[PDB]
Amino acid sequence: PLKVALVNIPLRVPGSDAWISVPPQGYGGIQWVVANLMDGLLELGHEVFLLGAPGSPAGRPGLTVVPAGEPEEIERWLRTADVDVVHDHSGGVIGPAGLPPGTAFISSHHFTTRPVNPVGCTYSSRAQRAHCGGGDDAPVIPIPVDPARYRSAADQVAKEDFLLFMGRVSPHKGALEAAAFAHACGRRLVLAGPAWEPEYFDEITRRYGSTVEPIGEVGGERRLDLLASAHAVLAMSQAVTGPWGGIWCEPGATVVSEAAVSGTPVVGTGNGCLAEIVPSVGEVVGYGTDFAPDEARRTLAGLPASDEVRRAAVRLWGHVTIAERYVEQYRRLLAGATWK
Repeated sequence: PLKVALVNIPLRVPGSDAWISVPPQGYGGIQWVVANLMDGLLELGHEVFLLGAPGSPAGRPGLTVVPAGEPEEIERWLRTADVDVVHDHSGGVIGPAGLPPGTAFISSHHFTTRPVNPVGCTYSSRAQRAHCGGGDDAPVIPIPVDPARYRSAADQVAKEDFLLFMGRVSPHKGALEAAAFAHACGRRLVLAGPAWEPEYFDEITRRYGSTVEPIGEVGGERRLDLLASAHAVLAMSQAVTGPWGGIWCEPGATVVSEAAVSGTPVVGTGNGCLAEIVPSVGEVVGYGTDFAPDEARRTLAGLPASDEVRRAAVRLWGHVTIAERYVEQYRRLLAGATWK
């Protein structure tokens, strides 16, 4: 049994001194990844020390929530920790230097940008690994999902007619293009996530007002019901640039595994990881806003049903399967092997 220090990305609740928890109260993809990962590791019998998320729920046996929020506190703690593995999800807020002898260092890269710590880095997709300059011996391990955290077939959530966009309402996430696709289909689009870019938000409401229903940041129980009740989820990441530098390349798209394990198929673009995961649970479409209604409406009406997408999601992305893939890499590192 391994002692695993899982380092969440340390971020404050917007406008607040509190740290975002794992799983998060509101918006936060990485924090969901760590929650689902953590459940896998604990189910496998490993001990988990969660860092960078103080105040997170702490009940699970095998789980210790470490009272270290900021980077310096996390580094201080790691220097004296008796753990076998430090598994970084922060994008390199911490690094291997200073860890006690014998401690393995591993990362899950969640960014379009090239990693701070390439050595011992894993990628959620081949497209990301390539884009980030990761070598062929770097593991590709997609985003996990724990079905227990999502609505099940037995919950019998009634299907609604609305399409669903769930993430930050930002151009590279393709909120506008999702409005266009919903419009093409004659459907409503719930825009569930933070819409902090006012000119962008305003353009969507101008062009597709009668289509879109913007509800703002969601979380908790409503988030889960939306995921389950939606007719389909639209993951429409666009190949555009921005303040990250270079072309946007969706690293792992947690919403894909989330929708499907909640029994909801996905329409997406082929951006980044989407080319790899969307076809398993729905259909890839083109970039831009120019969707022929006949095609769109057929794309939508031909998507897989709940049982199929849930099945696929558990087989490919199930928390225990993905956690055991990580443990295999932890042991690789512990035996003295390395990669970049």
